Amino acid sequence: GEYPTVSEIPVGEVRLYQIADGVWSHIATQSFDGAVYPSNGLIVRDGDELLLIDTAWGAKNTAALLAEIEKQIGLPVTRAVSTHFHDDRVGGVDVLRAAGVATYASPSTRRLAEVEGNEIPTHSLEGLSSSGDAVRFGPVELFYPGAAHSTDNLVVYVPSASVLYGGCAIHELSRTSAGNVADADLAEWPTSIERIQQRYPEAQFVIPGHGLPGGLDLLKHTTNVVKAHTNR
Ligand SMILES: [Cl-]
Ligand SMILES: [Cl-]
Ligand SMILES: [Zn+2]
Ligand SMILES: [Zn+2]
Repeated sequence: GEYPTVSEIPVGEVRLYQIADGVWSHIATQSFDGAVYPSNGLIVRDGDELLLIDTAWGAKNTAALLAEIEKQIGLPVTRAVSTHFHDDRVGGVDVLRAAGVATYASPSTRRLAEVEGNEIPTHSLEGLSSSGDAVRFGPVELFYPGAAHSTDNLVVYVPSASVLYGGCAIHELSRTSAGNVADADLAEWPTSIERIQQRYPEAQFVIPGHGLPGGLDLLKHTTNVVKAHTNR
């Protein structure tokens, strides 16, 4: 199927895209600094339940995400993981919590969300504090590749489907800039990408934080973009 773009997704709405069996992305149109763009998260079937990766940025959008999941899939979301502390990825956690979803993040993410004044996932994910750390979490592996887009950023791999979701640590091909780098670690980002390459060389589908999916070429693209920004 054609991957949904901002022209299929009005502001405040959410669409799902089935990447593979029991794996979807969720896509929401967001507004920022004069522009609009499509933000991805992930949904992974976990027996007869669903694991959500990342909110849809804010209470209203995350409610709309839960509705679209019920419409298109119809299984209960029982757990959610936020991949870093920024408002776009934890904004909407209170809605998930109120709807009975167990919300998770690393202690690193929880700490930085609190400092920032953002919503804070309730449960803490142990075993991810050091670069290269990985932990199993139901139908996914969570991986802390090192600092990149942020110091806490996690990536998520679905072994059954060979899908890698990079959140904002991986850029789509149409991105030329490094994105919001206020909290990034530019010096460590290319090393962190190399850890991802080394761990998941078998990945077939790579989902960037924003925009169009691709393959492992997205990792090299991301390092190219990051180098360009470093050498500005
Ligand atoms: Cl730990
Ligand atoms: Cl588990
Ligand atoms: Zn961010
Ligand atoms: Zn490129």
